Amino acid sequence: GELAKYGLPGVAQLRSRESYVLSYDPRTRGALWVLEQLRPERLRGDGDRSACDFREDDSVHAYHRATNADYRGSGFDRGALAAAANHRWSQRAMDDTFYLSNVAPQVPHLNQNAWNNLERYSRSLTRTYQNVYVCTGPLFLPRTEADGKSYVKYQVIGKNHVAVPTHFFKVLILEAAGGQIELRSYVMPNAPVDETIPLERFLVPIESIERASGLLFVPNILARAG
Amino acid sequence: ELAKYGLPGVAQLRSRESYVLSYDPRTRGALWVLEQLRPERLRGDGDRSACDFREDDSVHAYHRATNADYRGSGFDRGALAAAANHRWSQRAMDDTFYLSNVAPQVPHLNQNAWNNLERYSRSLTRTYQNVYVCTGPLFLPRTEADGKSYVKYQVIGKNHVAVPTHFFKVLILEAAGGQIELRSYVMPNAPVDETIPLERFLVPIESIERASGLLFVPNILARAG
Ligand SMILES: [Cl-]
Ligand SMILES: [Cl-]
Ligand SMILES: [Cl-]
Ligand SMILES: [Cl-]
Ligand SMILES: [Cl-]
Ligand SMILES: [Cl-]
Ligand SMILES: [Cl-]
Ligand SMILES: [Cl-]
Ligand SMILES: [Cl-]
Ligand SMILES: [Cl-]
Ligand SMILES: [Cl-]
Ligand SMILES: [Mg+2]
Ligand SMILES: [Mg+2]
Repeated sequence: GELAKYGLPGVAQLRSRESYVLSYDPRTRGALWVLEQLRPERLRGDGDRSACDFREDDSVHAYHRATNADYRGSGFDRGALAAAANHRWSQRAMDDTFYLSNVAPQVPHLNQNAWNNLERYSRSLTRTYQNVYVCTGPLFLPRTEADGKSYVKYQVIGKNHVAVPTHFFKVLILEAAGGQIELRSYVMPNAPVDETIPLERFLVPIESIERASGLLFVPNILARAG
Repeated sequence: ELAKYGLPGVAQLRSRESYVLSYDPRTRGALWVLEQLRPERLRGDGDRSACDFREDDSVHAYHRATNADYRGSGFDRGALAAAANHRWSQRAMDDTFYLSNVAPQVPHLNQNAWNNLERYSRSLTRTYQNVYVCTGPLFLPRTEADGKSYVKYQVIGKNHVAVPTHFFKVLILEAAGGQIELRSYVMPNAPVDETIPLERFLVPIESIERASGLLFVPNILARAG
């Protein structure tokens, strides 16, 4: 009827970029998830860019838009979700990974070491799988406190209150030569992670990522396999 | 072929008989619930026992608040679209008892100041042609002794249902001629003193928009044109 006469206050904010598609959460001022399709034939190239040349996303309303000022002085890196080095195959592809809508505040040690390693390993799977789908996003995990109750606590940085994830997830969909598809899901804390711990140790059941993140992967995958 | 395996997280709009809702599976709660109150719809024989809430089976069980999440938590199942807005139809009233329409609410707040705000909003149908009501949770930051800002909120039950720190209610007041007035309230999820006049909880709509991630004024301006 006439219920939506004045519109709806919010709807899904999908963004298609050259290198990824993301879903944006204006409450946290960051993406819910970012989706990439890596493959060996559309991976390497001449693209390059300064490691620090990130840009705020003018397609996001200013009330809900993360800025470089939000990160300045916070002690966090602008941690990209869709990695720049996945997309040197075109300058525009690589540039799009520097929208702040594709980054979250990331402990610098993590960004530089164990997360970097995981991104590098993910890229390397294109040498032995036809396609490597990568879905990357934040987590805000509850913890139990000494009063016996459970709470979600996270920092928010800058005037725009950009949320600092407690953890990050990364889901790989590995398309092997002809048909057979394999699923690998990792979680790391937003913390200095020992770079020598084997990445295997950070695998988790996909369902626990689904539960915590509010997202669903397995049903879409079973649906595609039919 | 980027979407070959679908997208893992898109808007969960739900249309019910009494309201439209947008759902957050992360917090296991609505982002907002939108109603249109009119004087006829207040009246009706609809009734329902005050505690008869049902889990929403249109929500994946991983992300679905249940009655057991609330049991023993010390919080009420605080409805967002109020049952009493919808006595005009038993089905309309029934739909307000889906848990997707509720958030953990301090019992005192649900019973007193929030109830009063709901009764007041209902009463504006006597003097406005339409009363639109958008209700939802807030999770507002706080500044700790280190000068940094954090969001902290409890989660209750096995399904970790988020306990909002505050609630917002936006009224769109539509007169015939002279037209549209906007009025927006915020209350902490706390035992608010019921003698505090409701007007003292008015906040600028921009502050709700900033904190909630939602936009109201752009849509309001577009319809005026
Ligand atoms: Cl910029
Ligand atoms: Cl940085
Ligand atoms: Cl990179
Ligand atoms: Cl604390
Ligand atoms: Cl944090
Ligand atoms: Cl595509
Ligand atoms: Cl039930
Ligand atoms: Cl049951
Ligand atoms: Cl209750
Ligand atoms: Cl009621
Ligand atoms: Cl506020
Ligand atoms: Mg990085
Ligand atoms: Mg109530």
